[PDB]
Parts: sequence; C-alpha cells; structure tokens
Amino acid sequence: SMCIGNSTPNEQETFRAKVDEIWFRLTQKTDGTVMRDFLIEKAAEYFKQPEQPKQNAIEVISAIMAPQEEQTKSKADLYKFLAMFGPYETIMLKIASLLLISNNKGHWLTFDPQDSISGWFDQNEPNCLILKTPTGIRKIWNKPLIEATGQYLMDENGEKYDSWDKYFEMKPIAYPTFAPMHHHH
Repeated sequence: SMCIGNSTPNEQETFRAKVDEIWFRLTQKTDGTVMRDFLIEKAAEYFKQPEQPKQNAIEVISAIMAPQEEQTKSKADLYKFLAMFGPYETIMLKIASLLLISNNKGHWLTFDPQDSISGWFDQNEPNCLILKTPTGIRKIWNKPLIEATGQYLMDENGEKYDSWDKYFEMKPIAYPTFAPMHHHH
C-alpha cells in the first residue's frame, strides 16, 4: 500500500490532494491511465523551468519514470514521481541536486533495480531513498511539500537538512589523521 513516509497524517492527505489536482490538470481524468508519452509530455510542460527546453524535461522525466518498456501510466506513477522529487514548483532542482551527487560517486542511484554502493526509492514509501553502504542500510526522506528552497529532507530522528548536497556532506557514503579530536568542528 503505497504511501509517503516520515509524514504526518495531515501531510499525507495534503500531499495526496495535490497529486489528485495535478493528475487531473494533466489528464482531465480523475483516475484511469494514459499512454506513457502523453503523461510525460504534459508533465514536462507543467514541471520544467521557464528556460528549460521541453525536450530536456521529457528526457529527464522519462528516465525517472521506469520502466521504459511499460506503455501507460497512472495516478500512482505521478504520486511516486512527486513523492521522490516534489513539490512540482522545484522538482527539477531536487532532481539535478540528487542526480549530480550520484553522478560524482560511482553512479549508485537507480530508478529501476534489477563491494559497492547502491540507492533507490522504496516503491511502497516513494519519498524514501534507501541506501546500501558498507556500514549497512540507511534511509532518508524527501519531504514532498517543501520547495527546494527549504529543509526538504528529514531522517528517522526528525532531523531536517537543507538539501541533498548538505545531507551527503553531513553523512557521506581509514586514513591516518594527525590532529586532536577537539580540533574537529
């Protein structure tokens, strides 16, 4: 039963209400399904930046909405997509942010799973990125109602972060250090 996590009841319904609104504005249909290309195209137009080429937005979205092979999409697909990188006002910023990190660290991020690092979003709690590192599994939640301008990441303790970059700074994925413990900030 797909639902966003690390979210209060109210936040869940608020977010659910948003998904409904956007799906409807994109498909003029309360539910059902639509051809894959049609959804991605409408979503691109509506989610890209003013100076962002439509084709670019289409390629990005198409890559995130795996599998490529599937021919149609539904509300639950939009729910998943907005859960990972919403709100829509800054969706492309969150994407670039996260995407840039993995591109610089061995490309661990995958939107369609099938030693070393690996990360993906939980299909049943779509705003939750699961990370498989040496020290084990770690979880971090995108807050789908917070624009990339705010603190849109929160952990299991309720500790917010400013951005993906900040979070992976504070908790990245030994070497002889010749400096006293208290020298550390």
